[PDB]
Amino acid sequence: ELAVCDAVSGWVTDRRTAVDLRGREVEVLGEVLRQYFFETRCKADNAEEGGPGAGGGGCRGVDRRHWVSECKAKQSYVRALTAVGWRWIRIDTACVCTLLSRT
Amino acid sequence: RGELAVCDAVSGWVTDRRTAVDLRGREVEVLGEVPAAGGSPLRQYFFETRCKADEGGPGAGGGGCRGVDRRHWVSECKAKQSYVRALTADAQGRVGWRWIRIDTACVCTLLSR
Ligand SMILES: [Cl-]
Repeated sequence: ELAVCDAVSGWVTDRRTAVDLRGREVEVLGEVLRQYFFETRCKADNAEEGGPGAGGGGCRGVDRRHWVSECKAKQSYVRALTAVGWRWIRIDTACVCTLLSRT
Repeated sequence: RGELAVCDAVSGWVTDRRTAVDLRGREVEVLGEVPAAGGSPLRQYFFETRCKADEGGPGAGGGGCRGVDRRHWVSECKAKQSYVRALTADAQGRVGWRWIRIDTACVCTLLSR
């Protein structure tokens, strides 16, 4: 399905650091399986395509007549084996549109 | 200065998720408890973000989104999911780790035009 901010999703296999629930940087263990995270970010601009819905651009479909918008990454907490123990860490889970304005 | 979301969200620690959709589309059972994932035993819970359920205007779950140009676009605020590894079950109680789906955000979808 088509959205207002084009998302790009994947498996993060090399995350070694992350900011935890307290605002601090914690070491992310490389394995436990082997420790992965499912991450979601915004699409980056593409020179053949252009137009809206990308990474730090105006969101597809918003009315430019009344609004100024921006696709930005949204974060959530995932349980992670860190350093040693399970800690909640911030990972990118979506590209959401924000209306910062009132054109 | 006063940033508004296009779709309103509600986040929180879910401690009652008992079912989920796994990575391949199957519905599985999600356990409340995890016996030995760490060095120690622990309670299984998730950090989820889903749409707010609402007359009083748009930007609510199932509704049109805030700030979308209603002239050209049919839209809708819907939960969007990410995969997380979780202790689950399937056969008659055959437990194991599975990548499953959780609500990670409420996003504005563009249905047509
Ligand atoms: Cl959005």
